[PDB]
Amino acid sequence: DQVDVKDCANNEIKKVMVDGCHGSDPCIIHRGKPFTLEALFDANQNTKTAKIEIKASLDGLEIDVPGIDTNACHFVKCPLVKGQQYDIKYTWNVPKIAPKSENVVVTVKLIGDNGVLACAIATHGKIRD
Repeated sequence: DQVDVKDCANNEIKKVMVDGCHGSDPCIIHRGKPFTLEALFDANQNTKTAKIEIKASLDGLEIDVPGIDTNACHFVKCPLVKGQQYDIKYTWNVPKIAPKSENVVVTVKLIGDNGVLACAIATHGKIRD
């Protein structure tokens, strides 16, 4: 299933779904399931450059993206422009993790040179429900 995250790509994403978490509202998530927020997109701009701003903190899966890739190329391709397809993502091998995480923050965004290619924000979140 998917959620109601505040996606913000150009306007052509092919699929945006998180396995448990809830979008829009304070993404509450579940424990015991592989929570994996998704948000594919199809390069529709025109720039061989690629940036990024992903930042997801999980209960034992603190995924962060501090200027890691040189240009959003460590995960996908670097040149997005309107001649490439994507399939980024962010899974989470989920054991049990108990209820409520020490804290959560799901953010994201892909930026080329014409306009933010993709984007998705959950705004905080509290595992449990």
